[PDB]
Amino acid sequence: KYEGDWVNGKMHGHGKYIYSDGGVYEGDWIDGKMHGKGTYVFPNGNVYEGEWAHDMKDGYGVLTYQNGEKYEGYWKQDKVHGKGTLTYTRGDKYIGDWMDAKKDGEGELIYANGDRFKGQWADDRANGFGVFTYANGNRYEGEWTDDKRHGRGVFYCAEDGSAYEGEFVGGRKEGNGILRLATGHQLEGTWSGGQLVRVTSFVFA
Amino acid sequence: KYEGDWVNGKMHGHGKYIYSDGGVYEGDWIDGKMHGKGTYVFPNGNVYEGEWAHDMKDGYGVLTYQNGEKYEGYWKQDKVHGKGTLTYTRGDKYIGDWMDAKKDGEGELIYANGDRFKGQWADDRANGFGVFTYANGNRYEGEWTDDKRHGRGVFYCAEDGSAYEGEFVGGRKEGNGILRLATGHQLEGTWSGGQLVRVTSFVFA
Ligand SMILES: [Zn+2]
Repeated sequence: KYEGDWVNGKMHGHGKYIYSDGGVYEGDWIDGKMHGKGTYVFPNGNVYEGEWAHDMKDGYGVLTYQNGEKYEGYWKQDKVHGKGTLTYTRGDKYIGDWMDAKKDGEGELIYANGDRFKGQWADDRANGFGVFTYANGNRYEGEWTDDKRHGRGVFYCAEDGSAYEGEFVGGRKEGNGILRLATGHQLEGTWSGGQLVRVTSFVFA
Repeated sequence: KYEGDWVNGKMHGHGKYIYSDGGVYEGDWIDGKMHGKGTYVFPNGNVYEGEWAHDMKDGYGVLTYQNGEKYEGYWKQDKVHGKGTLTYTRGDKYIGDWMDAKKDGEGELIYANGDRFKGQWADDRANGFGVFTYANGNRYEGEWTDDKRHGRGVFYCAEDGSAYEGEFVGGRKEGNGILRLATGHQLEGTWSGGQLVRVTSFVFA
């Protein structure tokens, strides 16, 4: 069903269209394709209000999911792409680069609880250098692989004023590391499974 | 206004009463006083459903506040008193002893975020020995004054597997303390404002 403007033999102008699956589009048409600005209500409850080109979401658009989520940002050919903000169901926001619907490039994750992250992303996960700052003041800085602390990094416990500098495997302190205390002293040791299992030396300030 | 049972010259039996301030009571009456079981709707929106003696809340009763809170437990002469559970607006529960509407005696505070406390209370605040366990695994054990860590105590950081044993002032590590690490080594030092400001010695396992 179509209720709107016709030009030549195509839908062209403004009009509402009801799709075979039950979706509904109201907005701009050009040569029989969704093109310009219009809103689209999906059978699953998702709603898109934004810009279309050649029957696809393209340009700036807002997708209010029914599962509570909400994306505001840029699209190319029906996939989020470029700069955009995802507000998760429970308040957390991602703000940064997207590629083919995946977080890829540079981005922030601002959590509701006060925590905050900024770093490199790839394949929808933290991959590369990034800083995680907790609300209490704890902070990680270093390499990430697959959303986990992984590689060379520094973790600072704001409670004790101390900092670990060493390797991380799968989000856990692993191997030979340095433990710097607030007073400047260091402890060289070996970590396994994120736990200090052997102290080898005590270095002075 | 009263709508209910009369015996002799007093309200006696079951009946509804509307008070000059707008409160409403439906329930049991004995010799013209609220006595037995009945619910009372307050002008401010608070509702009490429970037990009364001699015109006062006395026995077991539930007070659903309008500000979201909710007390389930025991009353004596219109004040919470004895064992009772307070569910705070945002999920936190106190479960333990009350005296004259104040937390006093032994009690738990089960927080929504996973944290948990149990210890001695006085004048509505933690006073005496008590253990605080955080969701991550951090743990305090020792003395409390006025809802704050205060006196001799032990604080364990589950991240670093380390533990501070020393004095606390106003919830902050203060003075000469011992810093025990997971491997058994200790660091004797001085803390000021919760921060390690001088390391005096390094003790072996
Ligand atoms: Zn720590």
